[PDB]
Amino acid sequence: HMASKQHAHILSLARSMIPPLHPKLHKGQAGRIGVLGGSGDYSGAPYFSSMGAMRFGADLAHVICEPSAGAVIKTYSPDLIVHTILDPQKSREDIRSALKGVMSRLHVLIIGPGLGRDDHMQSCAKIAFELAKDMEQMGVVVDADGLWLVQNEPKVVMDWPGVPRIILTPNVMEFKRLCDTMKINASGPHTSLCPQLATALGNATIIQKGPSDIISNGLKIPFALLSESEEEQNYLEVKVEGGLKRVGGQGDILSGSTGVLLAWGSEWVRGTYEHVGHPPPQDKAIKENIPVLAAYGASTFNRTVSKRGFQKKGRSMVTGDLVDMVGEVYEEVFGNPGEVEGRGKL
Amino acid sequence: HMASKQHAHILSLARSMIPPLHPKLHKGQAGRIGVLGGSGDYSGAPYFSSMGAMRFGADLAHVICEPSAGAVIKTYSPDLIVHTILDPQKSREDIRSALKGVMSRLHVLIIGPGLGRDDHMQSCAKIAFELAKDMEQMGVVVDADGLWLVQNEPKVVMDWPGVPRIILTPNVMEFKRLCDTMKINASGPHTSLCPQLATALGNATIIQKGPSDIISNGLKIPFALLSESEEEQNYLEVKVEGGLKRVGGQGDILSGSTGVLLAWGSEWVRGTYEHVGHPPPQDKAIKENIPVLAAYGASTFNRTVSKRGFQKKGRSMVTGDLVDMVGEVYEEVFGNPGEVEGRGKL
Ligand code: NA
Repeated sequence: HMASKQHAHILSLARSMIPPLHPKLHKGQAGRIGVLGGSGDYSGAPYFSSMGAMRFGADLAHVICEPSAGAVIKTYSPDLIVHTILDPQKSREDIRSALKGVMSRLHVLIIGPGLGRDDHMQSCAKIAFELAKDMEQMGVVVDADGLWLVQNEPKVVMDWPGVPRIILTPNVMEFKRLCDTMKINASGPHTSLCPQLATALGNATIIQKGPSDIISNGLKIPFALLSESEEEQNYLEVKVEGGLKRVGGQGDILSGSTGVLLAWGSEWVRGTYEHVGHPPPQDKAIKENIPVLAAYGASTFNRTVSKRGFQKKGRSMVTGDLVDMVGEVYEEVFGNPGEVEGRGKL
Repeated sequence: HMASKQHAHILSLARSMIPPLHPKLHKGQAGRIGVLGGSGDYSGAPYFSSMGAMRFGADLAHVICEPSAGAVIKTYSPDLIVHTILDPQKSREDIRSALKGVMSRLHVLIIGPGLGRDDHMQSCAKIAFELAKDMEQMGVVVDADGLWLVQNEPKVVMDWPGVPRIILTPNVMEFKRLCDTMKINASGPHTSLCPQLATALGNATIIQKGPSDIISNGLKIPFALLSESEEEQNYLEVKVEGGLKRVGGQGDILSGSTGVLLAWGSEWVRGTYEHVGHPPPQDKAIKENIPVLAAYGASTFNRTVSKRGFQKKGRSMVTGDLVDMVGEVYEEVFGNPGEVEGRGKL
């Protein structure tokens, strides 16, 4: 009853973030997304995240990776811009300098897909975190072994300037490790753990991936989003049915679409889309909660694309099948409803 | 008459091994499969086996190979996890250590596709055999030049701990060589050679590939499987019609699907699927004969996918065409019959 009303309401707020396809927009204004990862043999995950982002709607998707992984990733698609700049035969300052150059052309950096845990790549991600901190209009999505870095040095996300702009997407074990680091007692109420962790990490937005996804920034969900004399819940729960085939890169589809929605919503609040009929929202609660809306919309989208792929492929489904279906499922969840709602060609 | 009854019966037992697609299962529980091979120029076979396994239904398929072959294999699919750890510029203990790390995350290792006969790769396979022996819940499928190693050192399969968990898939010449090594007289009754060889190799399960496939572990096929006052046959014969176009990697499709069925059946007997409605079988004969059931189901499947590909492509068919058809033929042989039998979404 009220749960489907609330789900539809929050999804419509996420849809409000999406710029119209419009003659006055030029290349880049609908999102420049980067993926930092691709170490050694781990070249699938950064492809799934970056190509997922491109098929979802980024104008430009970049991969920032090691040379060996980058050579493979480039063969998967000429549309990806692959920067093989995380060369372990390069000085740390030379890597900082190259990373800063690429990052200065990004709206959002997804840290983690194929990152691994070795010292070189963990240092590269830490440099990326440090640079993104000081680029006040940069958003960050952190996944996979990017979250290994956060659990080892939580300060890399704590105390950032500008609007909040960080989304973490831990699986079950990554979530447990983050909770352990931040002294969050596992015996607490199940739906209170993610809000406590987000609070402990400075109100970053966290997608606690699970049978359902629990999404929180540790703050009550303001009246603009959550649906009496009681306080608004401090978490949202996505129970959208996904598919049953567990593909290895499902989480990279999530991070890529999360990054795009984060970029769109952040540019929206900044005013970039005002001249094409999408002015920023009046409500400051919406501005403060862009990462929650991006996370909620991406979680919803990710489950739906998993479901639609599974309906098509069944037991045989692999993550690569989902990449081909991102576009048609985007039209289902966001594009056609938004156009019919009068938001323009979404 | 009774032959089609028996074929249908044994296939239904193999279908009983397959876990349901189910919300309570998570990534990995429906099979982590590895392929050890890919030496020098021989990168097609390990792709066909690992991608065959993924399209058949493994959650995760890994390739363990040399760097040069691995670089090519990665370009074929971002969904394969390719470990380029069999570097001949690496110490033997460093290779043992890397192999153990990867193998500790596998249910089944398929040794042989693109392995070759050179000293380095034969040693890598022997290390893999030694490690798998001591990982009591690991299954092994041995094909192609993996069987060259067995004919040179048969003890690598003899006297293993745990449930039986080895399947050999020799072609005609590999079968003749194994028989020669184990002193099996070629003048014996044709259907007695495979049971004698399996017995000599410690009741490993052997798929004697041929016009028909003769499958044996050297033991009588227990009452749970084989269909009076006479003893149950000690071999099964798959006469399922295959296609007529001899593609180079047909045997890799077989080994990949064999590995998946072996993983499913082994986890099934272990109890992993009890909580989703597939408890282990009551009959200990079924538990002891998982490798025979996996071999029988895979042999059946392999012929059917060859037939269906040939119906579609005729003279032009190549192995790559079969990879694309694994999913639809799995639904034909296993998925839809099993669902209609009430086993859940298979
Ligand atoms: Na290619």
